Amino acid sequence: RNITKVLIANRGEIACRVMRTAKKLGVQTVAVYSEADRNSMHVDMADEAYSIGPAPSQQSYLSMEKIIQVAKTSAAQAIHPGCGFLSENMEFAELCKQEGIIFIGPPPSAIRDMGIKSTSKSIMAAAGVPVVEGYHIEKFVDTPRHVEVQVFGDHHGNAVYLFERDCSVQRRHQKIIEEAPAPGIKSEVRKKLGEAAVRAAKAVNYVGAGTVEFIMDSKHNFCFMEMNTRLQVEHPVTEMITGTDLVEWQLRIAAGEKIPLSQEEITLQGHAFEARIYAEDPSNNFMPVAGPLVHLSTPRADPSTRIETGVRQGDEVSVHYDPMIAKLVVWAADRQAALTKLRYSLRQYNIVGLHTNIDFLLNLSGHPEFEAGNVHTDFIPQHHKQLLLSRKAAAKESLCQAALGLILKEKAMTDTFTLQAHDQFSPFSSSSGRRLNISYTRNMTLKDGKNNVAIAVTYNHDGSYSMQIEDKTFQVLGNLYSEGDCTYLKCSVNGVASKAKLIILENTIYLFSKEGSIEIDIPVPKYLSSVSSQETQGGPLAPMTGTIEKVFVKAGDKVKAGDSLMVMIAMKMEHTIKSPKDGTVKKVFYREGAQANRHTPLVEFEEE
Amino acid sequence: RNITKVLIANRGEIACRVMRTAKKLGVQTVAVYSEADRNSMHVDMADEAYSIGPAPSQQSYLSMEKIIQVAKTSAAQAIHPGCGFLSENMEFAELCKQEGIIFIGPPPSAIRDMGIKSTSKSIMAAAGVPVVEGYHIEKFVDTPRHVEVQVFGDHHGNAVYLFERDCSVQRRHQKIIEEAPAPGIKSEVRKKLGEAAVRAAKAVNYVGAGTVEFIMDSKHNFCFMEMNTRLQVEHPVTEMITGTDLVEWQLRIAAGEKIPLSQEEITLQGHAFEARIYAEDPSNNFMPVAGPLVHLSTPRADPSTRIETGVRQGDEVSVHYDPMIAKLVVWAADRQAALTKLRYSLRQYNIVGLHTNIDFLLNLSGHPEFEAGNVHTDFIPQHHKQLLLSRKAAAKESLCQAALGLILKEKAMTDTFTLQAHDQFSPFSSSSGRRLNISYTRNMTLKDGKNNVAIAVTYNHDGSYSMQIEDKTFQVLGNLYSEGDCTYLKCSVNGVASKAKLIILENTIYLFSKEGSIEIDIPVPKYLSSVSSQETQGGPLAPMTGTIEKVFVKAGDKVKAGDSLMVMIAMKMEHTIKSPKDGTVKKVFYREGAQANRHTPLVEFEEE
Amino acid sequence: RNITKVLIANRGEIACRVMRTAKKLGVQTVAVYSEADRNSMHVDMADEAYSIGPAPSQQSYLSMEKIIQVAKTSAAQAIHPGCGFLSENMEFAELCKQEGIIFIGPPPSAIRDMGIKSTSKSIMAAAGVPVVEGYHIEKFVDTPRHVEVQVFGDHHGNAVYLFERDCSVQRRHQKIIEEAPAPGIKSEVRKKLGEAAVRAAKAVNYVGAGTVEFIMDSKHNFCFMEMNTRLQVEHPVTEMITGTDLVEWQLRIAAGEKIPLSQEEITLQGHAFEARIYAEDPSNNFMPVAGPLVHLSTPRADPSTRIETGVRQGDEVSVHYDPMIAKLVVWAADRQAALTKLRYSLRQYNIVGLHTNIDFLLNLSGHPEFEAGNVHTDFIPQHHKQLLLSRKAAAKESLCQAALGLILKEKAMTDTFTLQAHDQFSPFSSSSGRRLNISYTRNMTLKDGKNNVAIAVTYNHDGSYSMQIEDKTFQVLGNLYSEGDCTYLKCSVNGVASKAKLIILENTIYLFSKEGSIEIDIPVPKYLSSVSSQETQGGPLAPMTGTIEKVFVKAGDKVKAGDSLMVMIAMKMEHTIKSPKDGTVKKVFYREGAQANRHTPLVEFEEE
Ligand SMILES: O=CCCCC[C@@H]1SC[C@@H]2NC(=O)N[C@@H]21
Ligand SMILES: O=CCCCC[C@@H]1SC[C@@H]2NC(=O)N[C@@H]21
Ligand SMILES: O=CCCCC[C@@H]1SC[C@@H]2NC(=O)N[C@@H]21
Repeated sequence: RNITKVLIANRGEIACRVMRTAKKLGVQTVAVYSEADRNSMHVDMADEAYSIGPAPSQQSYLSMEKIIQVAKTSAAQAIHPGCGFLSENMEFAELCKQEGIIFIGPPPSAIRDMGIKSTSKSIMAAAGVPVVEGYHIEKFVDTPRHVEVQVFGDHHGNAVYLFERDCSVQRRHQKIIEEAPAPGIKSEVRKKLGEAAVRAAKAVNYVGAGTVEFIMDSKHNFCFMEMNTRLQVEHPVTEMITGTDLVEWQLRIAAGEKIPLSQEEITLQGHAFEARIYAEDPSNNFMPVAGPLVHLSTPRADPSTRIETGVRQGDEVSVHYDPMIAKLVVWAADRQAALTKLRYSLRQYNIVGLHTNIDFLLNLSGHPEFEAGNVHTDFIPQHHKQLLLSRKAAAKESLCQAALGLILKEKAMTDTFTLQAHDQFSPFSSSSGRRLNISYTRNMTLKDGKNNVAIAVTYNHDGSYSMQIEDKTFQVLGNLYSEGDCTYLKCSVNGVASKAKLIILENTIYLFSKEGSIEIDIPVPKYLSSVSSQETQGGPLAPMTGTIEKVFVKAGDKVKAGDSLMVMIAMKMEHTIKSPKDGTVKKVFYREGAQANRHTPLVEFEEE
Repeated sequence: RNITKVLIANRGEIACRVMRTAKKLGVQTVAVYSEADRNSMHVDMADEAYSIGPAPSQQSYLSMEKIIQVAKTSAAQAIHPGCGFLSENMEFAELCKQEGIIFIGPPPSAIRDMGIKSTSKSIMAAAGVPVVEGYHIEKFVDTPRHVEVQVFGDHHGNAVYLFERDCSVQRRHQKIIEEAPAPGIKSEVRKKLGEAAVRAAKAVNYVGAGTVEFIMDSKHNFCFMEMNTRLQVEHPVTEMITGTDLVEWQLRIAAGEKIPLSQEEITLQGHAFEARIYAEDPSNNFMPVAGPLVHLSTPRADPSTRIETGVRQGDEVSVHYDPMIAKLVVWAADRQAALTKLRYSLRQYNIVGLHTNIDFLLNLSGHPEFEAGNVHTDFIPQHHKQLLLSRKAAAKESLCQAALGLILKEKAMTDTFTLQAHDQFSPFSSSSGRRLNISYTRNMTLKDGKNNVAIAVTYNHDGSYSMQIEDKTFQVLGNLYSEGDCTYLKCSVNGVASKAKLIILENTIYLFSKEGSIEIDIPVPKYLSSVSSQETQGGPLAPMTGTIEKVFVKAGDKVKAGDSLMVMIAMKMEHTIKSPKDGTVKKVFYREGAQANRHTPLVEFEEE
Repeated sequence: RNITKVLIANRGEIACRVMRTAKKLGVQTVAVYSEADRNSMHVDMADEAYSIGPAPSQQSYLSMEKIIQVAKTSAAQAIHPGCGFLSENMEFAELCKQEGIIFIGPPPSAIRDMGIKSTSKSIMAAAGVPVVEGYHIEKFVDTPRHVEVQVFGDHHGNAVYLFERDCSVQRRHQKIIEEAPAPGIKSEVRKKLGEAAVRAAKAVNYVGAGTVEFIMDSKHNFCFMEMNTRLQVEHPVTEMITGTDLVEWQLRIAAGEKIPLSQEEITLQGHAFEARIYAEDPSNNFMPVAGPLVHLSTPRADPSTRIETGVRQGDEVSVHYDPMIAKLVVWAADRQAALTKLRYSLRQYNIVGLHTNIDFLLNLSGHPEFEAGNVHTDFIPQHHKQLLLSRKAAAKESLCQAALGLILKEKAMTDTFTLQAHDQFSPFSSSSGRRLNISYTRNMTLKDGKNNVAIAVTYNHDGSYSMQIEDKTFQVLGNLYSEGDCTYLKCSVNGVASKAKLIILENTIYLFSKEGSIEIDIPVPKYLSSVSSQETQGGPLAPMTGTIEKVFVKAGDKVKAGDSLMVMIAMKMEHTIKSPKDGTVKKVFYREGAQANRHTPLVEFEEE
C-alpha cells in the first residue's frame, strides 16, 4: 500500500519525531492540533495542519471521530498514533481499519490481548515466557530492577529483537533515566532473553514495534511483566546502539514491506543513555510545574547528542498536556564515556522560567552506585538523601563575576544609547568611570541567598577592576561576547580565566558555567517596591485548576492557622487548603463539586 | 602523464560538472567561452577562461583551431570535450594527438568506427553482439524500448560494465526521463547483457567511457542498436547507483592509470531516476522557448538529490545553444520511493520567465503505466492524451490566499516607507485599516483564468481578515517570512494552515505549494493601460531568427486571413507565416534567402 | 583511572590539538600560560586557564613546580605534556607520579633509558634492533635516508607499530617535509622493520606513543638511530594514513585501557604529506624571524586538508618560543595526487608581516628528485642551487591588474564616503572619470622591483579601462567582491579572465593568484616622506635580544667600514656587529656580559 501522506494523531516531540522521518522518506505530513497547540512546533513543521477543538485532550487528541474526519478530509492514507493518547486504543485501531485508513501500529487484536494483565500473562505463559509475580496479600517475589526488550514484528509474522534497555531508575514508576544495553547482562543472556520474547511475538503474530517488559533479579533470572503494544518513549537509546530508525520501520511495515535487516545483519556498537527532562520540582516532592520557557538554551547537537525537543524558547508548558520538556540521549564507545558526555551536556542545557529535574539528573548520573551500574527500581527511594541536596554559599570569585557582568551590562546599555546620538565619539560616552587626580570606587551590594554581600569596585585606568569583598582583594577584567543568541562573559579573576553564559532577568543574575550555575539577586530599592502593597490575602489560592472535593468551613467559622478549609483534586493529585490566619471566615467563594481555576480566591476572611 | 591542468572544450552544466571533479582532484581548470557566455557560471568557476569568438557555435565551440590555440596558450596538458560539440569529432581527437595534447576520451579510431552505422553494426556482429534491425521498405522488428549499458575501457584494453539504464521514455527520440537500473531486468540477464557488450569493447580496445545502446523486446531479448563514443548526458543515474564518478575515471584513464575497481568490487545498491528540465512548451507541441530565468528557485540538494544546473537566476536561455535548463537525479532504497522523492522535489523547483516541461514531467512520473515500469519508446505518443491536460478553476481558498498575499505585500511596502521616516512610531504607519465605531470592508477583484472574482475583505480588530466570496465566508490570518531569498506566506483559512512560496511579478500572483502552483491575475486599471495602443500590426513577426525559404506574396497582392505569406526555417524547424487580415499587401520587407531576426516586420499592409 | 579533567602542560598548536581531542571525549581542559601567551588561542580554547609567570620558558613552561601547583589547584587528574618542554623530562614524570597525577606519556624509566645515546643503543642492540653508526675520527658509510616508525605501547606491555614516515628532507637536521608511508619501502620490508622495533618496545615495556628513528641506506638496510620518547611533531601524517587519533590513544592508555585495535584490524589506505610553516627567511640562510601576522589567510580545510594552526591573524611570533606558524598535511589516493593538492593548497596560504619558508616549500615540493621520491638527509644542501631562486620581472598584465586594483580601491573609498552624505545619488559620487567631449587619461606610476613603470589609463564610457604600457595596449575590466574576510579582484585583461586576492597594505599592492603572488610598490611622494630624516645612525642595532660575548672597540678608537665592533649570542646563534662608517668611535653603550635588547644603540660615533 503506497503511503504518500500520513496523519500524525499526536503532539509535541513525538509528532516532530515522526514528521522528521516521514519528510526524510518524501511522505507528506498532516498535523492535528488543539486550540492551545495552534502555534506548536509540530503544527509549523507539518505540510498541512487541522484544528481538532479545545485544549482538553478528551475533546481534542482523544476524539477518535475528529481524528478520522481529518484523515478523510486531508486524504491521509495512514495514521501514526505516536505514543500515549490513541496509540493503545483498540476501538480507534479498528475504526481506522473500518474506514480504510492504515493504522501504523499493531493490529486491534494484539492491543486488546495485551491491554488486560490476566489475558496477557496467560498468553505469555503459553508462549514459554515466564509468568511469575507477587499479587494481592501482595508481596513481590522480585521487586527490584527493570529490563525491557525492543521487539519488531511484521504482517508476515517474522519477528526480531533489538537487545535490551535498563529502565530501573524510576520515581513513582515514572522512568527517569534509561540505558541501552542494560549493564551486566551478557550478550548470550540477552540473546536467550530476546528469543523467549520473540516466540511470544510470533504467537500473537504482532505487527509493528512491541516491548516485552521483564523483571530481572540479582542473579539475572527474568520474568515477563507486561508487553507495551506501542513505540516506547525511550526507543531512542535502542536506535543509538543499533543505528536503526524504528519510526521508519513502523511506516515501511505498515505499508506491507518485509523487515529490512536479518537478525544476522543486526550488530551492536557502543553504549547509550537517555535522561528525560521534566517540568518538575524535585525539592518539592517532584510536583509538576507549569509555566513559560523564558530561557531554553540547549547543548549543540552532534550525531551522539540528540535533543528530542517539542518546545522552543517562549513556549508555555500546559496543565492539560504532559510536563516533559525534552529528552537527551548520547552514544559512546564506552558506557563510562557516555555518562561523562551526558553530564557535560546537561550543564550546557539551561532552563529559566520554571523548575526542572535537570539538577536531580546531574546528581543521579554522578551517584557512585549509578556509575557502578548497581541499579534497581528502589534506587531513587534508597538514595533520596544524596540525590536531593541544599544550596551552598557562593565563592567570592562568583560574586566578582556577577558584579563584572552587571557593570558590562551597564556598559552595553551606554553603547546602545550612544548609537542613536549625534555625538558618537564624545568621551562622556565611555564607561571608564574616570576622575581627575583620584580613582572612582563604587559601593555595590549583591544578595547571595539570604546574605547581603558588599563589594567595593574600583575603576582602574587600564580598564580593569579592583574588587574588595570583606578583607580579600580581587583583580577582575573581562568582556562580553555573543555566540549565537546567548551572551557570554569572558573574565579573569586574580589571573584565573573562565567563560560563562550570562543572563540578567528581572533582579537575578544567572551565570552558567561548566563548573555549575549560580544565581545572584540585585537588591530592589524600597521606593521602586510598591510601598504598602495590599495585605489581607483571601485564603491559599488553588494550587491548580481542579474539582473541589471537600469543604470544611461554614459561612461564619472561627479557624486557626493550619485548619484545613478545602480539599481539591487536580489531574488526580490531592491538595488540602489550610487556614493562613486565625481570623474568622467572612465568606466562601466555592462549594463542593465546583471547578476552581488556578489562583482564584477560595475563602474571604473578616477584616480585623 | 601528469594532468595538472585541463581545458574544458564545452559550456553550461557539463563544463561545471567536469570542473567540479577536476578541482576536487587538485587539477587546474581552463574554460572557453563565446561572447554570449562571457558571464556564464562555468567561466566564473574556472581558474582561467578564454574567449573563442562570437555566439554561433560553428564560429566558437566547434572551432577546433581556436580550442587548440587556447590549450597551447594556457599550457593545458589535456582537453575534456564533455558531451556534444567536438566530443565525437574524430578530426579534433587526432588534432589533439598531433599537438601533444591529451584528448580525455576514446581514440580517433574508435570515434570513426562507431560514427558510421554500417561499420559499427559489422564490428558489433563480429564481436558477438546481435545485429538485427528493420531498415529501408522499413519496418522495425522491435520499435519499443531503449536499454543502454555504461561501459568503461582503458588504454591497457581491460573493459568493465556498470549495469544498465532505461531511456525508453523519449519524445521525438529526445530522452526525457532516464532510470537506473532498468526495471524488470534480472541481475543475471543484465550481467549477460553487459558481457556481450564488454567483448565488443575489448574488440575495439575502447579507451574511456562508452555506451552500448540496445533495443530490448517484451521478452527481454536484446539487440545492439549503436555505441555512443562519449559520456552520456544521463550518466548521473549510473553514478548514483554505483557510487562512482565517471568524469574522475575519464581523467585518471586519460592520464594512463588502470581501472580503479575490479568487476567483483563493483556492487549495486538502490534505484535512481533522472528528469531533464527543458525550456519547452509541452502544450504547444514541445516547441523550444528562449528567454530570461526571472525566477529559478531550486529544491535543496542532499546526497540523493543532485541539481545539475549550468544556469542561475537572471540567466537568459540562448537560441544558439541547447534549451536544457537543468537535470534532476535522485537515489533511493526502492524505485517507488525514488519516484515519490523526485515528484516532491519537482514541486519545489520553480521556473518563471519562460515555459518548461516540469508539469509534463510531473504528469509523466505520476502516470500508472510509468509507476508500474511498463515503459517503451512509444510511451509518450500512446499516453499523450493524459500526460497533457488543461487548466482547472481555482478553489476559493486559493483566492483567499492570493488576496492575503497582496494585502501583506502592501503592508511590507508600508513598513519599507516607514523605515525612512522620522515618525517611526505613528499609528498611521500601521496596516490595521481601522475605523471609528465601524469596520472597514475592502472590495477586491482578482482574475482566475477568464473569470473575475469579487472578494469582500473585512479588516478585523484582532488582525485577522474575514473574506466573502459569493455566498461563502472565510476567516483568514497569516504573515510573511523569508527563507533564504524566497518569501513564504504562512496562512490559515477557516482553521486550515498551510505554507506556500509567494511571488508577485507584474500583475500576476504566483503561489507555490506542495499541493500545486496557482497563478492569479491582478486587473490592470484602464487608465494605466495605454489608451489607443497602436493598431495595424505589420504581419506575424518571425517566430525566431531564421532563413526565409519561401515567399508567396508579390508587392501588391490581395490576401485573406490564413493565406500563407512566407516560410522560415529556424534551427531546422519549419514555420509558415499566415495573413493576419484580409487587407491587400502594401510591401514586403524580406526576399527569399534573407535571414530575418526575431520579431522583425515581414509584410506591410495598406492602411484601410 | 577516570580522566575527567586534563591539564595541558604546553602552548600553541599542540595545546589546541590535545584540547580538541579532550573536548571530543567530554574531558575538561586546563591550559597554562605565560604573560606573553595571555591572549593565545589555547587559553581561549580551554575550559580553565592559569598564569605560570613571565614570558621566558625557563620561568614558565619549564617550571615543574608551577605546573604541578596548577594541576593540584585545578584538580586535574592527568597532565598531557605535548611535545618539547617537559615531555621528555624524567624528573617531571616522576614528580607527577609522586603527586598522584597521571603523566600522559611513557614511564620515567623509559624516558631516562632513551635520553642517553650509549644506554639507548645498548638496550636496542640487546633487543635485536641494529646498533651500527659512525662515531668520533667520525665518518659514515653514505648519506642517510631518514625513516622513522610510529610505535604505540600500553601499561599491559602489548606493543603495535603504525607503518613508517620519511623525514629525510631536513635543513640543519630540522625536519621540513615529512611523508607517510616512506616511498619505495615495500609493505613486507616495513612489516619486518616495525617488528624488530616492536620487540624493543616490549623489552622496555614502553607505555604510550614512541618513535623508533632509523637510518636507511640505498639498499633499504636499516639501523636504529634513536627512540624519541614522546609524540612526534609529524604524527599527523601517520594519523592521515591510518585514520587513528594518537592523542586519543595516549589519553585512553594513560587511563589504563587496552590498545583499541589489533594489528590485524589496522589497514593502510592512500599516501599523506606534511610541510612545516616556519617564520624563517630562506634567502638569508633560514634565519628565524619574529613579528606580527598582519595577514594570515589560510586554505579552506577539508578532511584531507588539515591546518594545524596555533596562531591567528594579528598574533605576534615570539623570540622566546619556537618560530613555527602552522603545519599543513594532506591525504590522497596516490602520492603524486597528494603532492599536487599540497602545492595548490600552499598557494592559497597567505602570510604578510614576516618572512616565511612557504615559497621554499613550493620550490622543494616541485623539485624533480622530490617528485621521484629520491630523498636523503643531504637533499637540501645538494639542491640548494635550485630550491632558492631570485625574483623575476613582472608581466605587463600583472601591472594592469595592480592598477585596476588601485582604481577599484579608490572607487570603494568613494562609495564609503558617499554612504555618509545626505546626497547619496549625485552623479559626482560616481567613479566614471567622465569629461565633456573628451576622454580622461590618467598617468599612473608603479614600481616593480627597482623599475618604475608608467601606465596611461583611459576611463572608457562603458566602464572599462584602456591601459597602455610602453607600446602595448590592454583592455581591462573588473570588479571587487568579498569572500569571507578576503577581498577578491575579478578582472579580464585583453579578454583573459582571472581571479586573485587583493591586499593593499602601506604602499605595496599584494596580488595572490594560483599562478603566483606579485608585489607592486606605489611610489611615495617626496613631500609625504619626511624631508631630511635624521642621519648618523649609531652603529648596527642588535639583531636580537642577546648577551654581549665580545667587545672589540675602546672608548676612542678609529674604525673602518667592516671592522667588527661586538659579538652577540642570541638563542645560541652568533652575530658579529660591523662598523657602518670610517668615523672614530665616540662611546660604547654596552660592555661584555651585558644583555642588549633588540634595536638598542651599541656604539656612538663622533659627529663629522
Ligand atoms: O482513572 C484514571 C486512571 C487511574 C485511576 C483509575 C483507577 S486505579 C483503581 C481502579 N482500578 C482501575 O482499573 N481503575 C481505577
Ligand atoms: O544537417 C544537419 C543534421 C540533420 C540533417 C542532415 C540530413 S538528415 C538526411 C540527410 N542524411 C544525412 O546523413 N544528412 C542529411
Ligand atoms: O645547551 C643547550 C643545548 C645545546 C648546547 C649544549 C652543548 S652541545 C656540546 C655540549 N655537549 C652537551 O651534551 N651539551 C653541550
